[PDB]
Amino acid sequence: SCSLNCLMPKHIALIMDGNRRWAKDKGLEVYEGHKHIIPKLKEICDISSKLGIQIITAFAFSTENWKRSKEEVDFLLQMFEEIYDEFSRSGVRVSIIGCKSDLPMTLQKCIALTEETTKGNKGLHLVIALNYGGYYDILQATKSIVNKAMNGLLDVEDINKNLFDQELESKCPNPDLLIRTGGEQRVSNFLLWQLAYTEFYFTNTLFPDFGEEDLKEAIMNFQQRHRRF
Amino acid sequence: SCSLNLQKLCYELMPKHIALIMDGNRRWAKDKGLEVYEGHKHIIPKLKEICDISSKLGIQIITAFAFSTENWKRSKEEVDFLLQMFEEIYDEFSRSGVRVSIIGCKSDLPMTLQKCIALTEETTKGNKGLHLVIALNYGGYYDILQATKSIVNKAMNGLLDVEDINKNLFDQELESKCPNPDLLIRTGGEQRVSNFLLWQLAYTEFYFTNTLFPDFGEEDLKEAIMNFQQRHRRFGGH
Ligand SMILES: C=C(C)CCOP(=O)(O)OP(=O)(O)O
Ligand SMILES: CC(C)=CCSP(=O)(O)OP(=O)(O)O
Ligand SMILES: [Mg+2]
Ligand SMILES: [Mg+2]
Repeated sequence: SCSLNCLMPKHIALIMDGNRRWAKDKGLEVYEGHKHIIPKLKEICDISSKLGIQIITAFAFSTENWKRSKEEVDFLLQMFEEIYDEFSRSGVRVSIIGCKSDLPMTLQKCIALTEETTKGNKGLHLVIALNYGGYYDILQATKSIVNKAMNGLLDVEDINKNLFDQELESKCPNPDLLIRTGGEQRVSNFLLWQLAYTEFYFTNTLFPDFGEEDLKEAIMNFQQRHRRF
Repeated sequence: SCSLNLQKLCYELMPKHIALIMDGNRRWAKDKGLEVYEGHKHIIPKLKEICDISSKLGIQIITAFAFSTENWKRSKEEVDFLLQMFEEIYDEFSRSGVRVSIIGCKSDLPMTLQKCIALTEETTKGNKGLHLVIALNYGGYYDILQATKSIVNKAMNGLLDVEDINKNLFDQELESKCPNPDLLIRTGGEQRVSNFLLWQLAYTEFYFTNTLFPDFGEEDLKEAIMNFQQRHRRFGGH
């Protein structure tokens, strides 16, 4: 029984793609590219904070990236501990979404500490999606709703867009604009439910080259789209 | 509790499944100086032509976005024009070798539209050719929510456990099922998905064109397919 008849973007979703190709093209080891991820992201938060943007959700590690080599996966998961150094004494408030229990317990602790030391910052809110996927987010929300029903807390007739939204890890307000660096035109199992009405902007610029002028261009393209539609 | 480390993706030089957002009909009629709904009167024939072109190329499924949850907010004279025009699906396809199904909330439509849809499905259910799925009163939120309700009702009746809830279970309860679209084509200039497929597009390749849908023909479709053929799909690995 169905029946069908949340100028400057508030929330930006960021897919931080193209770091290996950047390094290989410069004659560098692949890992040199990955070392630019956290510092560039910090730089983008400072630029965005000054433009009036309020939320950034950034894709750092997907649930499919476990298919890469053991060497590359081990390097990346060790490298993400620098989140604490780069952000713990900044003006940014930091959260992580994703399945934290699959990560090394040392990373779990840096994450827990980064969230703790920055929780009171009133500026920009940076959400880092680490071991995250849209399938995972929808499935964990479904399991939560199933447990509430089995405990007598809701009826099937109470399941609606609002209820489901409150069980997801990324909630309303959803991204107004998605920026994906690195040339590819696909969402790669990022924020599936949350991107239903988001504007998609794809640039060929590789993530370690994405700078203030490139961000400004994406925002101008976004403002042009709204005069039109 | 969660665990995503150890190991299920429904994707394939030729896309097996193409999703299609048909946009730009009213702008088309204005430039051509015709009545506001004449662009809409081209949807179904153009759709039949696209199925014919695609079937020759080797494409197996087309899912076409005909009427969203948000199109209920268009003017009620424009809503009636469309829903009565969709009744022409029967003349166009019941002849063909095309198999036709409709996804979406069918119980909210005119009973005349409900019977016409049932009759088209039954008549073509045996056809062996390309599978055309028409999303009518559909949306991505709707599909995920109705799948969730069906999973809750099973858990409440002891037919499954919370630990059985995984991507393949969810896949089997959604109205748009595996295999998912390899390529999405959106005509009409916009670069977004507007609550069409959500779950199904996780690794779909996107192709956006400014061409308005009534101008979208054989050469444009082959342009979209050649563009898709140049892409490199990595699915998170290397
Ligand atoms: C954390 C991120 C940015 C995941 C998406 O990038 P990928 O490189 O894994 O996406 P594909 O090109 O394989 O689809
Ligand atoms: C998946 C992560 C950690 C970053 C996205 S960039 P990458 O490693 O996928 O590099 P390429 O896209 O292969 O150039
Ligand atoms: Mg990549
Ligand atoms: Mg339109």
